[PDB]
Amino acid sequence: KENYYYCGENKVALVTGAGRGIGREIAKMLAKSVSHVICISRTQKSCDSVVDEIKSFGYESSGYAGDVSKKEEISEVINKILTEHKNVDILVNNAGITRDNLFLRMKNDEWEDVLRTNLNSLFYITQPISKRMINNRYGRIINISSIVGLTGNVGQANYSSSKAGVIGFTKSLAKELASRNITVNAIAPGFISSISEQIKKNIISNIPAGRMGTPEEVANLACFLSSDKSGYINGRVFVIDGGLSP
Amino acid sequence: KENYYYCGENKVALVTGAGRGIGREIAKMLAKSVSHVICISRTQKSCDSVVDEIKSFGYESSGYAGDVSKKEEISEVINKILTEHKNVDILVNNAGITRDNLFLRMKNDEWEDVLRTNLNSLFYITQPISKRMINNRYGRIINISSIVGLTGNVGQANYSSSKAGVIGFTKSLAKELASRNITVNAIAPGFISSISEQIKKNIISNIPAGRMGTPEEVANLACFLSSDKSGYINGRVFVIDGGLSP
Amino acid sequence: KENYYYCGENKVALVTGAGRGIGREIAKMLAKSVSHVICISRTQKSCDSVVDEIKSFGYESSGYAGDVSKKEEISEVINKILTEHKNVDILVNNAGITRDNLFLRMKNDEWEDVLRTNLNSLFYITQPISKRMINNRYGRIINISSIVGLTGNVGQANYSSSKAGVIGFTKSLAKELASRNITVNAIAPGFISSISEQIKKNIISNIPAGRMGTPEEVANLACFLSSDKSGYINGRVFVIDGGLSP
Amino acid sequence: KENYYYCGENKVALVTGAGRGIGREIAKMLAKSVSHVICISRTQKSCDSVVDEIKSFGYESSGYAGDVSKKEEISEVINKILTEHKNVDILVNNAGITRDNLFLRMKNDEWEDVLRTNLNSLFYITQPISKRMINNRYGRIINISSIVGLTGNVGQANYSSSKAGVIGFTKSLAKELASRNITVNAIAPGFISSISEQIKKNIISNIPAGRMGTPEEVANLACFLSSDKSGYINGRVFVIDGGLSP
Repeated sequence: KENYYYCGENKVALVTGAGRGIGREIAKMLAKSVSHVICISRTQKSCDSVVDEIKSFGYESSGYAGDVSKKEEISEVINKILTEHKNVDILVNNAGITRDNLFLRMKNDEWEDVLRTNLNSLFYITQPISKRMINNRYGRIINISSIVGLTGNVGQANYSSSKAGVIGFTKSLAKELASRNITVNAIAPGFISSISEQIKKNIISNIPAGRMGTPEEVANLACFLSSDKSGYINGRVFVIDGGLSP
Repeated sequence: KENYYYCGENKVALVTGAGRGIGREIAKMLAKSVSHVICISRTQKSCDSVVDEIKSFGYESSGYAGDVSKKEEISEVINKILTEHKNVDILVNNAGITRDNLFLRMKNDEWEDVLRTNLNSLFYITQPISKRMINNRYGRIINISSIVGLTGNVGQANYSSSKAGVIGFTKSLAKELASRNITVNAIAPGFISSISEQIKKNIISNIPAGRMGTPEEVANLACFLSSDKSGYINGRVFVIDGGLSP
Repeated sequence: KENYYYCGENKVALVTGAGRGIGREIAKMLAKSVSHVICISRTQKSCDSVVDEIKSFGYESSGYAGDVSKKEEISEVINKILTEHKNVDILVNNAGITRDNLFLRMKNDEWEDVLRTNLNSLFYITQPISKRMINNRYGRIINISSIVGLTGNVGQANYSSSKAGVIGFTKSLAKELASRNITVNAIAPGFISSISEQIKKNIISNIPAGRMGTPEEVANLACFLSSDKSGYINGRVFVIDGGLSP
Repeated sequence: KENYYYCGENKVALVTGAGRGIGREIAKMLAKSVSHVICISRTQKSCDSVVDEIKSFGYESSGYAGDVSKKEEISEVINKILTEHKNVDILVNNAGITRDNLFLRMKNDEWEDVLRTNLNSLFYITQPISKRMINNRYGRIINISSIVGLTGNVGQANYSSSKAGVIGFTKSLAKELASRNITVNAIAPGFISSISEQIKKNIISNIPAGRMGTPEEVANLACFLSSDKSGYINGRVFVIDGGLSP
């Protein structure tokens, strides 16, 4: 009673921020149909946890600790992965953080850390991988953005700027890489489970669906985009938010 | 080597404009996972053809002739379908036409027929069906629009107006029906196969993917939206255009 | 202490639905800088009222009764206007109605009347006028849509469909007419003054600006778009909503 | 034969990247209706040039050299400006650069410099100024983005990411500052004059208007947004591109 996503043969996927939530469910679901799923988490403990969960189901997976906010460090991790794997066919850029505050109160580090972690990081991770995808003439790049990147949100000028940036990145790369059978798309989740009970009720009262979404629902959308039959979807932003913001 | 879309148990789908192209592929693909697929085409000959194709594969299907541009006629067809079927869980509003012309030359009937067929029709088909979905607390409504409904197009002021209207319809209904476990979304295809060879080459030269899409690709997206695991996607427009217009 | 909009020399403007609200303020403000403002209202009494108001300030204005929902009637009114005036340089398509109801309860006439009045009418009014603009190589067409045409709204599936359609019309015509120095743009107002006090407070509580907009504010935007210096703005939708829906 | 933009009484405007092009025309046009226009350019020579041009017309203007890509330096410049001026009522964030390259060839510094200059800079410039606007309960913040921030562009993954980020920033701040009578909007220019003649012809052939826009046209839009009567326009992106991308 679940969908099956055929992603092609002998494929390797790489998911950043795979230690928890959406990233973790994406890595676990991709494992059902790709030959090997690489998990990157800030700490080795975090990725080992998800890699173990994936392996316990009989699938192949490996994990590398990597802090995407540190360009030299993450660049080395990706280089290492590419020496071990000739190709990385599916890349899910999910790593990201929030450092919320009204703009008037926001600290310079809250602004910088969110932009650096959520946006600047895409270059260091995606460039080496895209080079291999171009050479192999195949790829699926899925960038996790947020509905806040489309609408803005009180207390999140930094997060919104970063996630809107993810969308501009996505569209430009789609234009450049599509001729090589590479699709580049973004997923913009709304309120996904995993805040005071009163604020949560306030939020849910604004969602037509009447509930928050689940990380498994987001993973379904990411695996659909990673599949073989989604090759004509390119440069788009797919919002999964229960009707919060049509 | 294909995706499998679990759409739930004992489901009935209805696809309009099912006689050819996108509509036909959507009806055929839905048949792989729904209990019964109802096909509506302008002529009984057209729907019998697709119903026969679906049945030849061992699936259940029935067909009703119905001209969506004639409100009294299509309203009766839908009423008949609902007397025979208690529920229609998935509705794909695909029927539509084009009557191209530069605005300066466009005839009043070219304007009227396209709006009436492509937009006014949605009310007569969707209202009775949505009443059953609300009572049953379940539904998937997929409206086929077009990238032209988002960007406009020379020679298609009528088509663009109609397809943009489909999107406004989609978003309003998503807001009203989501609490009853009904999702309402639109698919906006770009250039899908099925024009002079020179104009076709001109078009393809504007598509990053370097080719037109196939009706089977559009059907994959419609079946994904019809699936059980896409219940949190609501009120959205999903563009499938090979990167033509990010 | 007000803006001045230079709209060119010897210009004639035509505003539909000029009898009240936004339409009335647009006609009055355009009068400050165009040579003649033609007002169309459903009844002769309504347009005479605004024409008198405009004339009382020393400006030139004339009025024609015309029901935009009746194609034969409005087509004759426009033909008459064009026999009296060689050119109509600025056209503001503002006429429109609402017939609100949840989709489940909506009557066929509520659906039809709103689409016919708000969308089908654009063809009969704009086509003859655009022919003169093309011949004269100059024009400003401003179509009033609504934020509901962009986001959808509970109880307004008909209005939203119609106003989204206005946007598709706008973009297609912009593509076709821009080479003739004609701009075609839409204005999408949010909540504009002119509902229970409790629902109004509920609405205002959702507007960052903390108040409804005024018809004079919408008129300022329409006159800016009608001005000489806005010739490079084309095929766009300008939302004036106090931040209600970024 | 020009528009007049009433921007209120005793207002002070600040324009970054005021040394040439769009920024220069915005500063010059604002000077016609604000009491004092502050110009910031990377070099003191550049801003002195525009300040002299503005003063030669009888208006008040001052200039400060400031490199927006250097956070400590630009933060000090803004602090200095705010010690000299109690209020800065209008802020036009126009400073920005391009460092074009296909993603595969792009250098890490080309990615970093564009994001740092075009996006990270907004925090250091806008935060101190917004604090004064909140205290004074009045403001106009206009952020210059680009159509590339909406559509992406081959060879500009860095620029597109930065300019899309500007839009996310704009929408979040609009939500936070609107209650204090502060509007925050973005302008997304298309191809503005000031490339091989063949590529330029190729570009112009894609613009319905059949020409590039002028910096004076962009300035008109910025001054309209800075005016008193545009207080209900908030959190929007206004595209000025001759119909290039509806």
